[PDB]
Order: sequence, then structure tokens, then C-alpha cells
Amino acid sequence: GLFASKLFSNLFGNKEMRILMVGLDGAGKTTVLYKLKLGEVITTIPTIGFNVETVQYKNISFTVWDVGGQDRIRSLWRHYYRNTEGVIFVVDSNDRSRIGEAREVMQRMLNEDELRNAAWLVFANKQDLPEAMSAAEITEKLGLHSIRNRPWFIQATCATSGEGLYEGLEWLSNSLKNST
Ligand SMILES: Nc1nc2c(ncn2[C@@H]2O[C@H](COP(=O)(O)OP(=O)(O)O)[C@@H](O)[C@H]2O)c(=O)[nH]1
Repeated sequence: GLFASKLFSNLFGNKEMRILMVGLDGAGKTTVLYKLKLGEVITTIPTIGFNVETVQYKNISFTVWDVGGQDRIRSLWRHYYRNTEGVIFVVDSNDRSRIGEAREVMQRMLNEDELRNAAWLVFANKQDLPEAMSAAEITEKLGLHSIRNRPWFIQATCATSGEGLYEGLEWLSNSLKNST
């Protein structure tokens, strides 16, 4: 809220919020993870050979993990699923060949009745690349237009230069600050 003062904030919301990173592998969770600083460094395994990370920040929780068809599932992802209160989808702007893969994963994920009331956000990571897709083309490409209006928002960014990352969270914070 404050952090070295800087500027008087107004965020007073706290109606349960837990932002997790969902999407295709290599989308840019590694770069974004470091950006979040990583509150409580926790390393656990749901089953067989699945690597999941969990961190806690005061009240807001955060969890990162990849997803895909070839990927399996268990009962650990479900437990945290409902408990989760923040759904943020991040795809690769330079991986068009897999953009559909991200859409499908998002399609099945968004079909969770327990997540029907969760805030959904899309982030494009790799806008610094000269051959990277734009949020507009990405939005239409991933069928972002196919989803009802209000569910999620889309924004292009570059994980390397940090351009778009700050404005993306700041904006997201406002939406989370004003609850209907
Ligand atoms: N050009 C470019 N490369 C990026 C960007 N973000 C991440 N990368 C690189 O793309 C690869 C995948 O990033 P990563 O965050 O590890 O994806 P993850 O496997 O989903 O965590 C790494 O080599 C990153 O350095 C970006 O915005 N632009």
C-alpha cells in the first residue's frame, strides 16, 4: 500500500484475493515470478513429478504453475482452485503456433463454476520482440473476442524491459479496488 511512502494509496479492498499464474508453459511465468519478488518461497509436489510453487503476502496469496493437455491433474490443484481468488492468464506473444493451446487451456479453466466469479486477466509477454503478436491480434487470435465482455481484460507487455508490466498490475489493482 505504502512502501517507502512514495504516494498515498487508496486500496482498502480485502475480500479474499489469491492471484495465480495459469496458462501455457514458457508463457513467461519465470520472468513474472521474479517480478512479484516471491513472498513465501514454498516448494511442494502434488503427485508423481509435478512442480508447484506457493507464496503468501500478508493477506493476498499467490501460486504459479503450468498447464496443458499433455499435462496431468490431481486433487491438489482442485483444492487451491476454489481457494484461489485471482485468475491471471499469461501467454507467449511470440508463440502463435501454441496460442491455440493456451486458448484451450483457458477455455477449460474458465469453465470452472467455482471460478465463474473470479477476476480474469490476460497478459501478453514478449511485446519487445519485433516479430511478436500485438494484444489486438492476440486478443482476436486466442478467441478473447469469443468470451463475453467483462470476464477478462487484455494487455500487451514485455517481461524483459518491464514495459507494460507496471501499468498492467496498477490497472488490475484498480479493478480489484472497486468491488461491485
Ligand atoms: N523476447 C522476449 N523473451 C522473453 C520475454 N519474457 C520472457 N522471455 C524469455 O522467454 C523464455 C521463457 O520465459 P519464462 O518466463 O521462463 O517462461 P515460463 O517457462 O512460462 O516461466 C526465457 O528464455 C525468457 O528469458 C519477453 O517479454 N520477450
